[PDB]
Amino acid sequence: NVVKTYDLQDGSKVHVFKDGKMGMENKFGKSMNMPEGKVMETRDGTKIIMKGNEIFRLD
Amino acid sequence: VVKTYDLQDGSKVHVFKMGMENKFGKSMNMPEGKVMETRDGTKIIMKGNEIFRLD
Ligand SMILES: [Cu+2]
Ligand SMILES: [Cu+2]
Ligand SMILES: [Cu+]
Repeated sequence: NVVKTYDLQDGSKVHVFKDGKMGMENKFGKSMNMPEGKVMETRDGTKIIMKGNEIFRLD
Repeated sequence: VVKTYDLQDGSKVHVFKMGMENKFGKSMNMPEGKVMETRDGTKIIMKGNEIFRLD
């Protein structure tokens, strides 16, 4: 049910699900609370930020 | 002006430096951390003087 996963530099992951929803886990894979309005760097060199329960990606 | 986002509320975002313009053409600061909808049916938000676009 995961359509996409952002692999973040600090070891955490954000899963985007088929249902529209979004989940985050730390480097150990335990669930995290998702920050809002906080820029997060991916391992493939992009930046994302979460807001209003949506993901925005650097332009 | 290198890039222009046309917004729903009638205003514009320019990247030249970055700034906004109301419907009347009056320039204004670029609102940080605030989501905005483009006439082309996408959403943007700016942070630390960078534009992020709905993924
Ligand atoms: Cu997982
Ligand atoms: Cu202009
Ligand atoms: Cu999130």
